[PDB]
Amino acid sequence: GPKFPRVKNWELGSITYDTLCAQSQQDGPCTPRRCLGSLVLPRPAEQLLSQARDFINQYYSSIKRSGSQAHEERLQEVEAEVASTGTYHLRESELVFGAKQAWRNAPRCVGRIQWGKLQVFDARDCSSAQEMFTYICNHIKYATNRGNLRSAITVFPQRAPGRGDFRIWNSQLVRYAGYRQQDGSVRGDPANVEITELCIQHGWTPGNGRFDVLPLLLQAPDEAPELFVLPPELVLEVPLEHPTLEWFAALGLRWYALPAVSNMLLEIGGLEFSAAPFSGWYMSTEIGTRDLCDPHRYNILEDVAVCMDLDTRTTSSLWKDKAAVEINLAVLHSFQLAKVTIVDHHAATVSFMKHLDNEQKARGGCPADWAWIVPPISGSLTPVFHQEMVNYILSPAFRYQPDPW
Amino acid sequence: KFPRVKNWELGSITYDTLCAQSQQDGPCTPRRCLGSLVLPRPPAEQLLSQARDFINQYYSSIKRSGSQAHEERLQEVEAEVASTGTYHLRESELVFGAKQAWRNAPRCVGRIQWGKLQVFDARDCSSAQEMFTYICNHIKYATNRGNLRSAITVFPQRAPGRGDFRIWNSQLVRYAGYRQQDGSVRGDPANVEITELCIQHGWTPGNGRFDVLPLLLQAPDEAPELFVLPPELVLEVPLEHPTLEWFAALGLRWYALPAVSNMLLEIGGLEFSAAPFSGWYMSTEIGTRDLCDPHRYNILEDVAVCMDLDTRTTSSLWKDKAAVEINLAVLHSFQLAKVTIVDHHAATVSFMKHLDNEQKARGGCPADWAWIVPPISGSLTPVFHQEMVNYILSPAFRYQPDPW
Ligand code: HEM
Ligand code: HEM
Ligand SMILES: Cc1cc(N)nc(CCc2cncc(CCc3cc(C)nc(N)c3)c2)c1
Ligand SMILES: Cc1cc(N)nc(CCc2cncc(CCc3cc(C)nc(N)c3)c2)c1
Ligand SMILES: C[C@H](O)[C@H](O)[C@H]1CNc2nc(N)[nH]c(=O)c2N1
Ligand SMILES: C[C@H](O)[C@H](O)[C@H]1CNc2nc(N)[nH]c(=O)c2N1
Ligand SMILES: [Zn+2]
Repeated sequence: GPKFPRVKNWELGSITYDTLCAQSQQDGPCTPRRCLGSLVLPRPAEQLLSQARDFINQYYSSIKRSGSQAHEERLQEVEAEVASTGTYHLRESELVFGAKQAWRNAPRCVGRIQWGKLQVFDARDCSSAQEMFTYICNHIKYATNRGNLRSAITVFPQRAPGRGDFRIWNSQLVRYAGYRQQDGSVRGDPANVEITELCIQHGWTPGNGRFDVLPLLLQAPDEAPELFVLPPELVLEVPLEHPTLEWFAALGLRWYALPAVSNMLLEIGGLEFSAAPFSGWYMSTEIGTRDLCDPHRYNILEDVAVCMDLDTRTTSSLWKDKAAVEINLAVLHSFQLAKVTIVDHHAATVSFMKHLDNEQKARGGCPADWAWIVPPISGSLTPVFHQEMVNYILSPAFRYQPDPW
Repeated sequence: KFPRVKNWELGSITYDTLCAQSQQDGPCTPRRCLGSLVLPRPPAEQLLSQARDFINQYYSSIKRSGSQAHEERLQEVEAEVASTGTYHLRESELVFGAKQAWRNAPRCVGRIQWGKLQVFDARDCSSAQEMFTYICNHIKYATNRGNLRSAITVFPQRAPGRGDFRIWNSQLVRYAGYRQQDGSVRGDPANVEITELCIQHGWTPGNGRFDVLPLLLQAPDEAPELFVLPPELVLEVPLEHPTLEWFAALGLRWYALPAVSNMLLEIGGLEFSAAPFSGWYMSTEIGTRDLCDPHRYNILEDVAVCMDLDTRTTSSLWKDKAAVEINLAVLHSFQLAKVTIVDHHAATVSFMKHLDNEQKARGGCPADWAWIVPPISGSLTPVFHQEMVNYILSPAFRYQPDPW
């Protein structure tokens, strides 16, 4: 009967309708002719104002003051600001709300049961690259909390008309260098070849390891980016070992504790925050499956399977599956032993199912990208595999933005 | 306009131009994507144009596009629709249509085999009885003593004046599921409803976890009839593990032949409501979904306990360990019984080759990422990293409502 997407869980036979998708003001890549849902990158005053009015309504709804004189006065204040300057500015509590709502709105994130618990650092007074460094360092210390990780975001000044952006050039606050070798191969993380190359061009003295922590390249408006080395005591790392396979420790593998995205745009009511790094804690499959096993990343699957003495000559020995499970167990075990927050793909997906149910009650649906929510190993072993999902763009949002170079 | 399609492992890019040939809307809109939904929510002129398009596709395929044989076949079809409201396919067109429907099937990872398909014309079938004989010959043929051969059997098309020929079973071979006094199911929990129907239409039911179901076959406007498949026609494979001796003692088994029998085959406007097809299993179907899904045989915990794993916490990854052993047991057992099977690494590698063949041949390949990517070890296969466009081309297989 309902004129909204029916959504089914094929494990439990249960049914919901997504009414929240009606709140979407922005088109994705799909059409009735063809589905483009698996694509990683989907291809003035009037416009800003309507987006602003909409965000302010969302704000006043959330504090249950919708229709009030405080609501109408804020609306009038927002338009009067746009009337004289072309832009406007958020109140502190509006920014806190917008930031949380952007995380809550992110279809690709499985960790959203935590959305209401986000420390928002307001860094809109920041006026130099040096100050950005200070702010970022404070973020890392706060977020890392000696292993007891805490979600946080730091928000730098918003994009301004005819004035350069605040930009963090790194895609993450903590990433390993990738050194292009004389024989075409790569030492370190092949994902990070360009940023490593760019850091060196900008005066970094590079190391020669597989796990060299990259420095930050930070850009303040209309200035060239400046280079900043993170003090090693600030960057918590976990040496990797396996609970039963004694040789795994001898591989000298390690990963950083803090996953912190530094290259996304945070959009709130039309306003664009080009520098706004955020951090959580890892799901173990991100490190153990993607980072360590992708053929275009550290690519350690064969090495590990050779040590495990598997038949790597034939696919049907399932050497890849076996090695990947051990690497994942080793990631989980090492983080546990070191007392660094981590969550396995089972607990995370179970917690995402709970989140789905909370959002069904609270908002009548939850935008979710199936291909990204299902983990890269043991897919159908998790409850999210059997759960249908509707994907749409709500604002506030994190958006991908082109590399600044 | 034309979507850019990228492989994120290799950095390679293609453009899908095939998608402009779609005549049938899918479930997505610019406002929201519904591509993860399993099942989302004719007058002369309209059949005539699907008919012409299909005949055009066929003469193009044999490089006689524009010949007199092509002209006269278009005239035949028009003449037949214009007087009867419908028409009939020549066997050769049927053969071409069946293969093309498989080619066009976005959820199928086995499409590298698309050109190699045995097609049995069963359109001269007039009774549940005759249906049974055809199904039995299909099975004998497809099974081929473990050396599996892809096959389809096509029963008489839908006609406006009457009910459909239908196979009630969703697959030709499936295991009974008996709902038990204490709320649990013996056998396959996915087959409870179809098992109950078989009993209501007079089957004496077994009581094991692996009792092969009888077929319920329906000729137009007649009650469905029951037929037991002769035990010797149903090749089954007992499951053992290469290294774990106690696995054999789980008493696990599975049948060789995956044969879909509830799907509708659409060719050139015509609809074939009963058109069962089969190939061979990819091991993750049995090892992961059939045995490990919690609403199926759900054996994960039993296996994990046999392996003496810590079941008390998710972080020991006991589910992932056991699943892999279960999948390995399936591959080993099929190889030992000399029954055709393919693992998900081999299958996805061959699907990648298929995408490249179709790019050159047709300028695209419709594909449903969520179905192509295996249910375990997704990103360890190359399809994970491949962007895919999904859309409906005809000829096509379609879902249809259960006949009851
Ligand atoms: C608390 C623990 C958290 C967990 C376990 C988690 C988990 C994940 C995972 C597994 C992904 C996909 C990663 C990939 O495959 O590359 C992801 C993506 C994402 N996460 Fe979360 N996250 C957490 C916290 C956060 C926070 C605090 C934010 C923002 C405030 C956030 C926002 C996002 C966004 C925007 C994406 C998509 C990014 C992109 O498309 O590149 N997450 N998250
Ligand atoms: C030759 C060996 C074949 C292999 C290894 C194979 C593999 C697969 C797999 C793994 C699936 C998804 C199954 C699931 O998750 O339920 C599938 C679906 C499908 N296959 Fe293939 N297949 C083969 C042959 C065929 C043939 C001969 C046809 C038709 C002539 C066909 C048509 C289809 C269709 C229409 C689907 C979608 C089924 C649905 O929506 O329920 N396949 N195949
Ligand atoms: C806060 C947070 C927590 C967590 N557990 N994981 C993440 C993911 C970080 C991450 C790491 N590596 C890669 C990506 C994807 C980057 C990315 C790349 C492209 C091309 N498009 C996008 N939309 C996104 C994200 C973030
Ligand atoms: C020809 C062929 C070869 C092969 N290896 N596997 C198959 C899979 C058969 C198969 C088994 N169990 C379940 C399904 C899906 C059934 C199914 C169920 C529903 C509700 N909607 C759908 N679209 C499909 C298909 C077919
Ligand atoms: C082509 C495909 O969309 C792409 O590889 C996606 C699939 N799902 C993913 N899911 C997550 N969480 N992270 C990813 O990087 C990807 N990659
Ligand atoms: C909800 C989700 O789309 C559904 O569980 C799909 C996911 N991918 C699948 N892929 C295959 N091959 N077979 C399936 O049954 C499913 N199930
Ligand atoms: Zn879509």
